[PDB]
Amino acid sequence: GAITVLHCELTAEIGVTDSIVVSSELVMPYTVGTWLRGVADNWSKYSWLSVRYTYIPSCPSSTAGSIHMGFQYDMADTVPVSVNKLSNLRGYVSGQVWSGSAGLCFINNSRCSDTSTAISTTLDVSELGKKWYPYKTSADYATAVGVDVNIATDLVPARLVIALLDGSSSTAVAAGRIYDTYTIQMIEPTASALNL
Amino acid sequence: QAGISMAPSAQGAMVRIRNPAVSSSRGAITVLHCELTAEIGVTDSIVVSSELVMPYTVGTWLRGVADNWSKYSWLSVRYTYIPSCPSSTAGSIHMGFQYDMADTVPVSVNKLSNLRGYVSGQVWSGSAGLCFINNSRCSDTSTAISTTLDVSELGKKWYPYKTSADYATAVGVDVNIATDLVPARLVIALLDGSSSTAVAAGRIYDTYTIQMIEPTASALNL
Amino acid sequence: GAITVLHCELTAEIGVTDSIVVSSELVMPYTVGTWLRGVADNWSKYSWLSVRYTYIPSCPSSTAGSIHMGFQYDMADTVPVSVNKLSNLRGYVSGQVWSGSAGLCFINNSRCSDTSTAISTTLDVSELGKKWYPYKTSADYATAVGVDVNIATDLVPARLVIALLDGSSSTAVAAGRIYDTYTIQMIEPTASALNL
Amino acid sequence: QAGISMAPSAQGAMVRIRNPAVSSSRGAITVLHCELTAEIGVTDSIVVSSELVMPYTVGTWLRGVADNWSKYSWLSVRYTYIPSCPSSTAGSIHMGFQYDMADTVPVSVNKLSNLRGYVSGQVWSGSAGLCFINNSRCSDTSTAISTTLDVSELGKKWYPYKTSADYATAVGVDVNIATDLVPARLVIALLDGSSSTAVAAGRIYDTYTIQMIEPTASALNL
Ligand SMILES: [Ca+2]
Ligand SMILES: [Ca+2]
Ligand SMILES: [Ca+2]
Ligand SMILES: [Ca+2]
Ligand SMILES: [Ca+2]
Ligand SMILES: [Ca+2]
Repeated sequence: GAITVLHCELTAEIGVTDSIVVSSELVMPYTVGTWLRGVADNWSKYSWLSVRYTYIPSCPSSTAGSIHMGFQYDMADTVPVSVNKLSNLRGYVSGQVWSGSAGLCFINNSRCSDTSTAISTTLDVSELGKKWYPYKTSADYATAVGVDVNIATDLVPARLVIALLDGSSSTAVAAGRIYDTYTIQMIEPTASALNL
Repeated sequence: QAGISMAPSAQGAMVRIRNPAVSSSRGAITVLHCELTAEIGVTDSIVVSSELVMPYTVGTWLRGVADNWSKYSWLSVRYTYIPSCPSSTAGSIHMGFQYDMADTVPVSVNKLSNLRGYVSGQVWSGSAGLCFINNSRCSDTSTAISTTLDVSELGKKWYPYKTSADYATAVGVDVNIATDLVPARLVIALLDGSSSTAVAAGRIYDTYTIQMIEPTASALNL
Repeated sequence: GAITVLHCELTAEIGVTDSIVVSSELVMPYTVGTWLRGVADNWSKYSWLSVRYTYIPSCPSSTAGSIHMGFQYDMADTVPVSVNKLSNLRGYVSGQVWSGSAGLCFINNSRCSDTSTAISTTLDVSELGKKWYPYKTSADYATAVGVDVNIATDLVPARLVIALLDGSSSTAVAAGRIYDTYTIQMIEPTASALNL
Repeated sequence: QAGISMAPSAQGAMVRIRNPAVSSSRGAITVLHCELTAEIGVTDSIVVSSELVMPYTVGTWLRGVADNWSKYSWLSVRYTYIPSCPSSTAGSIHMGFQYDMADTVPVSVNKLSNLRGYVSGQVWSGSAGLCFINNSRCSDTSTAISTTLDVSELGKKWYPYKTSADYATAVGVDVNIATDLVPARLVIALLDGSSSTAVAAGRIYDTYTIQMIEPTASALNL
């Protein structure tokens, strides 16, 4: 009954400016990437076997700026407001917007050489609070969270906080992209139209 | 000697709490400690009280330490009653656990007696449970008024660190939102006393071992 | 130049009521007890080699109530408001107002048998923040502390917080006494009249 | 090869902070950790900045953990600069320590150069200090812009945990009241830049080992 998918897809496009810009992505099928969003909808519940976010650069070596990533686990906790608080989170990694190429091996599965320079981080699936979560659409999530954020705890495993700053322009400059590489188990099918 | 007992005039128990034991394994950090948790007084009518078993409310020290981590798991939680009155004092204490915050709090020792971890005892006894708090070698704990959480049968393993404030708000929307945040609550009942006015009986100490994971600046933790 | 005194004297008389009453004593010569207060004044500075507070009972076995003691080290920190907070402090010990007799051996130096029942606690002289403190009169201390409590840090090593409650009367009932047993080193003499 | 150097277009350093190490010995509890401490930017004119080296201000995590203990002692404190700009960026960074809060903050790299622990470096270099933060095995740290506190020469061993608020008030009465509360302050100067407007240069990470003693409920700690 468990049907397993392994895949790496574009999860977010990154631009860097001269000011801190904190953003976050829920670590659930619907938000992880559009491809998964579409396939996972045909199933009622899932379990993350492995989730790794890897940043791959697209800018010139002359591009100033740094990216910082880390995880949060209680949606009710406040999202880091400074890059300082961010550095306290689990899974913190911080790189420079033009580096990270060695991480490419995580995206195309070829054998990785030295990945100490890859700006990549992974989710601690075993310390998550439950193994089988329900597939949620961001819309429905939003509504729930609107009543009380604590309703999110039963619905989503974690949140990926990203921070970009130290750039040189007041206007966004294309830095790179964050790709997500996951192994997921999907169970109990459903027509997607009913999945909220 | 078998079958004989002598009621003392008063029991004595010298509580001496040792330094908290903290240590980080790989991923998980573990704390072990004891804290005075509640004060107790009896009356002639029954009075039921409850205490949520979550870091924030279990103890004043724990509250501030646990806040630096995102989630936790109880390895062990024990409540022990230590008396502070003479054997001439009337009254009895009763404890037990409830696990669905929406359930009604017991209104009688009869209902109470059916709960998990139920224990009763004269308001003037229980010094035998001292070894649990003091950390000494336990002798005959046969007459101790102490109970413990059935951690393996709890709803889930990892719970999020919550502040009473945020919890209180959640629960205000619907009490069932609590199920996802707190594992259980200790219920305490006292009756069989002689004054219509409360008479100090004793106090309850909490001894726990908790596992904490995934760090976060405290200020962000709600 | 170091002149050493060892002595045990009455430091405080204790009464118990049906409500919590928190009090505190600065762990300095002047407040530790009147005898020491008077002799230590003839010296400019001192160092605590050992300080132990022991409660000895004077009431009937039928006396309800408990005493709780513990130490604080930054005079600026708030004094415990509940017996709960008090139980978090270093050196916490809590006994029942009629017990503690075994502690008598600390007061008259006779060989102690089993002191596990003595309501006694000691000061961690080695973790104090300095070894030689100046002799201060409570008056002068008060003034300093009035400008800013932080001025106390340079003047006093610690504070003994005491809490009495669980009694049976709204009116104080004589429970016992706290005696202090110390070894102190006094240096650099002075006429006492000048010592503030 | 001896005597030859090649300036890169840009240096890269992948920071990855590991789990805090906490453990209780007998009396003392020890923490070891790294936290991002400050953000850096250069201008064409000199700009001096300072950071007190006390738990509250050293790091956002430390701040909340250390608060559960009454006093502390620094076993080690190191500040390491990691760049985030290209080798074409103009600017230099300078660090050093001051120990009497009443002293005037330096107003020039000349005065600054005389301080204890002085270090200078191009605003675009310093990746060699990464091993200090990442905890890797250090290779040639010859070109790292990192400095450390001379803990043995500090004023006293055990300092009280203080909140910036209470500290700020004390210091407001007289700055000399600080001497009794804080061991030293890091001074940071940046100049030699090219814009009148700040240009992001890099950031500073703090790596420390602290000993904490005599527990207290956090709420009481000021
Ligand atoms: Ca659940
Ligand atoms: Ca669904
Ligand atoms: Ca939380
Ligand atoms: Ca001093
Ligand atoms: Ca004097
Ligand atoms: Ca303090």
